[PDB]
Amino acid sequence: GSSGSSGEPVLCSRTTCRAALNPLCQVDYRAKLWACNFCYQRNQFPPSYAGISELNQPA
Ligand SMILES: [Zn+2]
Repeated sequence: GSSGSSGEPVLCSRTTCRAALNPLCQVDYRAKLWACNFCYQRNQFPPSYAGISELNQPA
């Protein structure tokens, strides 16, 4: 990705949580949502959810 999309990490909304995107949390790709496994908070997906390499290849 030389001179390309840098991409930024997606940290949970909650400050105390700020848990990175892990395969443990319930990612509702259908409802464009993802529930946390710790704070258990529903966060909406970002407008630029492209760069994110993790997302690109959903496990
Ligand atoms: Zn959380």
